[PDB]
Amino acid sequence: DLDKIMTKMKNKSVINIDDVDDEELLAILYTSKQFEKILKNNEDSKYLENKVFCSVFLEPSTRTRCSFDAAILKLGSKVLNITDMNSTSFYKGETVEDAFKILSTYVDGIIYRDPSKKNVDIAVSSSSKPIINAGNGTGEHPTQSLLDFYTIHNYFPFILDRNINKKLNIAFVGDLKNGRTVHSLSKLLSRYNVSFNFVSCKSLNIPKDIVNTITYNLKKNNFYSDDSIKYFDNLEEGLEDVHIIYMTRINAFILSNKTLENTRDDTKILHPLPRVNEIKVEVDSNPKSVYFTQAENGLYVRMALLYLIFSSTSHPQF
Amino acid sequence: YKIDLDKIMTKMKNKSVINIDDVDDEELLAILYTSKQFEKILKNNEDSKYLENKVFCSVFLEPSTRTRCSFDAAILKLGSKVLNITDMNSTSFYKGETVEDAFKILSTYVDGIIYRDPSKKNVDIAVSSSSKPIINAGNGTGEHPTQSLLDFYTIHNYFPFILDRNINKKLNIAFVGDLKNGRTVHSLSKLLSRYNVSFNFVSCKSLNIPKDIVNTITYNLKKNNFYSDDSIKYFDNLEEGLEDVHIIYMTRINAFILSNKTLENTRDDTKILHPLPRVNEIKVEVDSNPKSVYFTQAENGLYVRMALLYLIFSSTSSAWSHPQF
Amino acid sequence: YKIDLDKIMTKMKNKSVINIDDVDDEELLAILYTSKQFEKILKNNEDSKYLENKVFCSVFLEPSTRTRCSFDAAILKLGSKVLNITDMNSTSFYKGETVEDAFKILSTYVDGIIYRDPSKKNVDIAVSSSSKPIINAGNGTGEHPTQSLLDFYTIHNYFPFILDRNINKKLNIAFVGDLKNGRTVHSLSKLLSRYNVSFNFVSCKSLNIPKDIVNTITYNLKKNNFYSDDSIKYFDNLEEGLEDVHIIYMTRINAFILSNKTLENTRDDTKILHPLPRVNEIKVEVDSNPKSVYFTQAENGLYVRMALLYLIFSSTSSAWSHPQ
Repeated sequence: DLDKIMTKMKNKSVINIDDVDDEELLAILYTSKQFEKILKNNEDSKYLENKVFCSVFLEPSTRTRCSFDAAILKLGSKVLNITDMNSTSFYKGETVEDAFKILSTYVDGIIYRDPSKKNVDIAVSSSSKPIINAGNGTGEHPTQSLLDFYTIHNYFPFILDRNINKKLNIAFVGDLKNGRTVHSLSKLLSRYNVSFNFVSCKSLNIPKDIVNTITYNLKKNNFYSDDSIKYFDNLEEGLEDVHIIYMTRINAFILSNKTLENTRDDTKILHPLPRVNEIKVEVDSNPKSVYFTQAENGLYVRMALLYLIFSSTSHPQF
Repeated sequence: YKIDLDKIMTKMKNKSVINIDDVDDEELLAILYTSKQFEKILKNNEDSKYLENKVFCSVFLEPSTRTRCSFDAAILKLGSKVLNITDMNSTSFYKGETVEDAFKILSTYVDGIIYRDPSKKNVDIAVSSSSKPIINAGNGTGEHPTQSLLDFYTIHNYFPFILDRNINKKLNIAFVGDLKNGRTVHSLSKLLSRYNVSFNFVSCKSLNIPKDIVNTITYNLKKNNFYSDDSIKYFDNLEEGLEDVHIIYMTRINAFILSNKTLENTRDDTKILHPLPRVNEIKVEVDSNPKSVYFTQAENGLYVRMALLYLIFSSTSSAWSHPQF
Repeated sequence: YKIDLDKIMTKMKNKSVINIDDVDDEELLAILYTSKQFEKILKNNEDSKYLENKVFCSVFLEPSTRTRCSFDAAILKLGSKVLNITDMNSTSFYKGETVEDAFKILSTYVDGIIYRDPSKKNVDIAVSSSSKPIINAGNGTGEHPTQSLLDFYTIHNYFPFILDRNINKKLNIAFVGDLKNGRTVHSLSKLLSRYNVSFNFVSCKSLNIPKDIVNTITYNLKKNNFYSDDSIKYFDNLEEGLEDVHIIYMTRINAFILSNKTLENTRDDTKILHPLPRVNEIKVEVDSNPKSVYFTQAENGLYVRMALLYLIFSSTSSAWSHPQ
């Protein structure tokens, strides 16, 4: 019931993946799929006109910012940008709370990216208007996990089912300590019937509190066992029986066509981007690679999220 | 409300607005009326699109994010479009090119230009060269007309009688802080002194109101028969300067820190304004005090700027197409 | 006017435009015809919204405010929308990322891309990686096709006969100043030489027109039987170089300063162009002279850019939807 879920999400701020529940997630997924079909069929995408947004980016993060802008513009709304400023140049001497108390009166909603975790929370408290977090220093990046989850769900729809007999097996590879995109998505995936392969060198292992959160979430739905979380030193073992391979930003963990020969046929490769050397260019020709479709999906998911949160009204329907 | 919005619009059509003196009595009434409409329309979540199909250029040659965001929002809420030139200082833009060339050209691409530049010289050269209207969004000589318009609009919301020029209804305003450098005070004083208004200048001796501003105020009060010896008063401290004042206006920059304690012996109806940002001048405790209106003041800039753009740049006025609640 | 705007549009649909050589005879007539419609529409304060619902990315990896503003204005006047990546140099954008990844991705969010980058390499890599059309707004090798298009459009307003390829109606143009580094001259020469044109290159010895440009002009003039020994002429000074020229084109940078005195012995009909900005290559007194058109030239960029975007990105047709 897309009406009901909208009434609940209307004017919601979205800071953290935990701010999205089961229903909200289904809504976001459903809506994202509609925007996807609409856009790929070159149909009218203007489901959210007459809104004016402010996009505040206090660190260089061009892709996420371009992607939200595009999402706003394709919806038919408008955006004012604060860009290419760091956290002190904006807030010349002014309090965060003043800056957002005021700014919030000029626009319908605010997209905020700031390395300071503190500032986003203060923003949420001061702002009379909804805020979407586009990334902060504690590694909260909800739209990134939403688009990651969306991508996985396109290939492995059964992840929604919470069916004891349909388990998804994911390998997370690389810098698991600093890869906050892993932490976020893990948190979301562990709400479902999922098994985790953490492939990493010892100093870049998944943090304990993330393992606890996963264990907690898997226990809550009766999907935790001794085989739920597994830890690997190398690719050949870690990649074994995994539906999804997720590579992190940063060696020993370089993805090639050779290292992919002993994966499942159905396995799909994701990477939040940009890649450097983590994935060899040869792999872009391999139909297992979906990281460019993954990046593309961020548009549909962000359109979806803005639509559900800010419509004051008609829903997208193919 | 009182007046012929069509006629005033024919007069304002394609007006540049550089200085508060560019706005007359009628124009002001128009701006006030229209600002009010945009306020109600926006607060009732109604369609704000009274000025579509316009393309603007916004040229900001100093960091002034709040004013720049507020004009952008105003343009976008009106349903028009904007190109930005931003985060550049005066020499990087005008790499070697003359100001007159830059604007002669820029002016052929767009319907109107919003210009902020520390150089007072440049804004004037812009006005001469541009084939298109220019709204000054602030320059070095302290001309900032939309700031005084929004200030006045705010005051008028609490004290509508200021418009009357009634010998018995006098508004008493205290301007507090750096009166020398506070160009927002100079501008707004110039506007206020067109009406029945009395001025308390609260300052330390080296940051006093300048003489030529006192002369302008005196000149404007005399012209409407509202000047007396009690019209302008000068204070050393808050307790005296705040005494019987409808409005307290705090300046950007100590001894003049506003607190709940210092506000106990003001009038009940007094309203507090500050152009912003504050740094210390007002204690955060004051935000809870219903006398504080500095956040509503900042908010009002949207409605006033929407108003000003609407009146200046509408090409397809008829009496029925105007905003009306 | 003369030609099938529908057909030319089907051909130009989703065309990238990197170089003046990417525009052919028909494409050119189309652009000229459409540019003229946008000119009349805009000057009569009519509805200019011939291309709504598009979203563009404008990527400018060097300061070039006037071109960038002119494209933005063109997009916005058309009724479309634009996201800007601006005031960044080539390495800050592409933090470490490959050009091909950046454009592969970016290209999935928007309908088209306007790209300015001092690196010639990057614009080509962009074109290969992008799933979407790209208009080059200027690069290091001096490819700037919308600048030549607007230059040519300006010339054609005063001297329409350049389109004709008529053996008896030859246009005589003087190019003046830094011919070595003035890439705008190189591009425009290349275009002009497709027609019945004669060239006066006015320059000091170290800033002469490059040989490979002279060869291209020669080659193009020969192909249409317009090459003779009088086709390309080289001058030391203004008085000789300005003699019987319909167009004077001044370049950015002395001995070659344009004044009302130096303009006395030109033709009555001669028109003065400059890509801009000037910095006293042209005395301000000349702005009052009706021979000066460099401000109209700059103005024309809006109409030409609106024209180019319209022809490339409108999907699709239609007989009744065209500007007229």
